[PDB]
Amino acid sequence: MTVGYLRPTRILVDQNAIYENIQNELKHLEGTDTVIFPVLKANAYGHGLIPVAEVAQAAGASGFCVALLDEALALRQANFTEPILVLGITQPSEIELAAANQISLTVGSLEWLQEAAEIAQRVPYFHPLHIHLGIDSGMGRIGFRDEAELLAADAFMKAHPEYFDFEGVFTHFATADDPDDTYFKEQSARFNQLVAVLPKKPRFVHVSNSATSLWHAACNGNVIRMGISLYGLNPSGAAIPDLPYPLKPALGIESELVFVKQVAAGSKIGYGATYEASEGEWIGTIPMGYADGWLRRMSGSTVLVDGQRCEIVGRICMDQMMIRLPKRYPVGTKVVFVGKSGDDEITLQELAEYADTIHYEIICDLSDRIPRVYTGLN
Amino acid sequence: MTVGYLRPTRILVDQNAIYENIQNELKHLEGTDTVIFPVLKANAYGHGLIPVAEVAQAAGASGFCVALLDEALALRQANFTEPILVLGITQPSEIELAAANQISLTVGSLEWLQEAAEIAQRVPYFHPLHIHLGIDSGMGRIGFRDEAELLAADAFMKAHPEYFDFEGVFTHFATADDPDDTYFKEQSARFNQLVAVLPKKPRFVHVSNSATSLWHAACNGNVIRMGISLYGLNPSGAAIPDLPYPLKPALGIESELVFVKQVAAGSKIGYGATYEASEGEWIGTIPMGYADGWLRRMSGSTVLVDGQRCEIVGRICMDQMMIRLPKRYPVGTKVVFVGKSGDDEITLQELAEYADTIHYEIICDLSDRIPRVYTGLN
Repeated sequence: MTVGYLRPTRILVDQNAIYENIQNELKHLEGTDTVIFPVLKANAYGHGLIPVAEVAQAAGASGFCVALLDEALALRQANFTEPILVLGITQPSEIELAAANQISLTVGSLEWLQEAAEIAQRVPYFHPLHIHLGIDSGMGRIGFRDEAELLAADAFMKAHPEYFDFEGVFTHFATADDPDDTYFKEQSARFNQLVAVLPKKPRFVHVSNSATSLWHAACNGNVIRMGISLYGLNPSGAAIPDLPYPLKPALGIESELVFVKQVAAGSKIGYGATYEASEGEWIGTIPMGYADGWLRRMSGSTVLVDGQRCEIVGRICMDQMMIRLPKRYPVGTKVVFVGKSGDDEITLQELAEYADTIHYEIICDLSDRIPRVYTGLN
Repeated sequence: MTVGYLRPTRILVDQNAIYENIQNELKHLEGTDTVIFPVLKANAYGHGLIPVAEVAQAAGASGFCVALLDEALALRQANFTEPILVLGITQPSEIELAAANQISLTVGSLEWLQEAAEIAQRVPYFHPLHIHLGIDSGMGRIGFRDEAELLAADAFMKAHPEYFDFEGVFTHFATADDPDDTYFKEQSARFNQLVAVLPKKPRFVHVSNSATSLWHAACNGNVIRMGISLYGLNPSGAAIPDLPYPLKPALGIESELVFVKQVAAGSKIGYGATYEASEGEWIGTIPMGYADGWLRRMSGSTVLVDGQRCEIVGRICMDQMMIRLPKRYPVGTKVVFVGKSGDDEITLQELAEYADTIHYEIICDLSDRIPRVYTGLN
């Protein structure tokens, strides 16, 4: 958890980009009453929980979504007072913490409510929990999967208003970013069938991740759980290239050369001696490694130095890596991992493709050992 | 950086294991004057910088190695007073911080020393830096590669004792964990050749990572930079199971089921609907995802529940994943990712093999969102 402020490896977060992305979605929503609850789980997708919450609030966020009770508590402790929804399951033993901090909880079973009521009944002066019922419409993760148990949960909260405030109902789509919308339409029809058994809807009815808001807006309820698009990234990677408005990428990554040398032919570079240089090759060393989240699978990809693509050669080490340079550069020369250099640019999508993963994972894997530097809001 | 204390996902760190590992290497070293500087970079290989420093101190550590000046400063701020060596390059502009905190610095070029002296000359009351010259004997990472520059660096420090204390000289091996020792002996001969031309050796002369101390102990200098083996893990993965003393793995990983359901045939699970269930399959949901460092590449591997293997099915999500259960289990049932369950066990080496990487990366990629729980010392 030590932050490497003195090391010249940095994550750059453009808060103006985040502000514009959110404002564009608000514009996209005009003519409805739909509000935006930015999704800030996983340290705001690696961008930094509190700084992203600050700009999101300035940009017009009406509430927040997180993965864990601990993340919601962290927002409350930073003096945010908006509604906060924990999207994962919180065990019933923690309901007193949630109720005392007005944290809204996702509930996917009648059993959870029964257990929570047994606990709450023993708490003097208990104040009601704000509950969102999670409906599993085909993601298979958490939530109710039939009408009967859903209505039983609805009835149980009505029987115990001293413990439960039915605040929301929601589902999540597995394929809203798929060029084939067959399964999305199946899930949307299934959610609509299931929520139809509720005699009265709660104040929040929501289904939309970024992809749903971007490409299936007619299916929006009255909250957008805006995640990846807030950070300026296409939810689909490249599968659905066209967007209803432009996304401005918020995150860049930079470092510097800390060592530069020229080597003779056959010189072995890195662990396992897996790379052998050519004659007169220039090798640059960079203080970034797999402990920072630049995993060994990134060997053979390129960084940008002075507008030139430079291959990562040999094995990536825990804290350092080596690149092939086209000529001698001074120690301290900027290296661009993500972002623009010269007339070129390395995107998170292109890195995700090289790593055989998705950009969500690239940014979420960035270690807190790398300091985040923010533009501030113009 | 928000730690998930309320989530039932935890890393278990056995400090007694670390103590025994260090004590076994100390016994392995008896009859020499060699001391151990445990390597604590990357938050002590994901185990926790300060708790591992505390037990390593209790077990007989004489000093510490880290990757970054920031990590060394964190150790000083936790009131550790032993020598601390930064193994990576620290840029010359930070020498006042290293000098004011008695942090020893790796230096790999005469140019670094020249730039450092220009800075230090402008500092009233400057106190000398403790320098280790890093020699590149064939790793190709950082360090001197020729006799002339090394001797020029030695003479330059002697011209400026107000700024520099020549405290150590070292190299690092690329293939000390290789059953073939050919390149290892080439590096060792090359280092011995370069150090032989120093007019006088400094107080620390060191070459040894874990693999060197385990399988090439005759080549030890007077300090062991003990890394992975301190954490109970074989430096070679599975390439060299033959060890001089047993290693006790220090790290386990455990979670709980937060949701359990039985699904109909054809039910699709996870993002992209990539897994289709068979009739009556039991699906468990676990609050662990790729944002915690259980990356998407782990889909299809197994966890242990109640002594039985359970496949991670479908895509792993940012904060959650789904497994196939052999039968219904209660919510709250323990899940073992690393460690023992029943008559079975999952090791970090097995998981690294599944992930096409090394166990070093698995442990360094564990997010701080997972709390570490420590046994303490008997």
